[PDB]
Amino acid sequence: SMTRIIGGVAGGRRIAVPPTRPTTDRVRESLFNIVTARRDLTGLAVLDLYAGSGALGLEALSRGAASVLFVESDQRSAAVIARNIEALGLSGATLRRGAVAAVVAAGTTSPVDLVLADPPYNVDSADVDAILAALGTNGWTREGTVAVVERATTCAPLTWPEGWRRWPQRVYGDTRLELAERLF
Ligand SMILES: Nc1ncnc2c1ncn2[C@@H]1O[C@H](C[C@@H](N)CC[C@H](N)C(=O)O)[C@@H](O)[C@H]1O
Repeated sequence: SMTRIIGGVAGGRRIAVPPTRPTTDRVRESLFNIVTARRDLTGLAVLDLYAGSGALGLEALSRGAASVLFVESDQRSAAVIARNIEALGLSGATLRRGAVAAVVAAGTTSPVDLVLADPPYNVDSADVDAILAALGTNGWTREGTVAVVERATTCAPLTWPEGWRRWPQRVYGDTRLELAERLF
């Protein structure tokens, strides 16, 4: 089931996927429909957590985001992300191989505008709760920053920390999508 970029300059162009448990195309089409309805991506900086194939970040990249930081701990997955960045031939992509919770913990001096996260099933939801909290204090978020998390309906829902305003939860087949934005 080889996936392809949905919208943007790279619309239609194919990207590769590792082995894994990746996002369905309707989930990706819908997430960007939701996000792009309420923000324009052009000039926006993006953080893609547990990037896997990079499909989500390559999508935002295609639709005009300025930069995407892909964070992914598996080396074969990081290689797949790099191949895909090359095949699409778009600028602004940076790749950071490492443990997502370690990277988020280490902080940053420049906030992003959209955080994309697809945590694998070995990650517990309460630990994802901790990453969302860290996004707020460790410099990753600014006022208006959107966060989106994809999980299996099997998984326990997220508990968002103060300072975030939840958007309406969505479900697609057996996948839950949670969205919020920073208030600051
Ligand atoms: N601490 C971790 N940090 C970064 N990546 C991880 C970590 N734990 C597991 N992963 C990887 O995160 C990815 C989770 C995937 N479901 C993401 C899929 C991706 N969004 C896609 O549809 O292509 C897998 O590639 C894991 O190897």
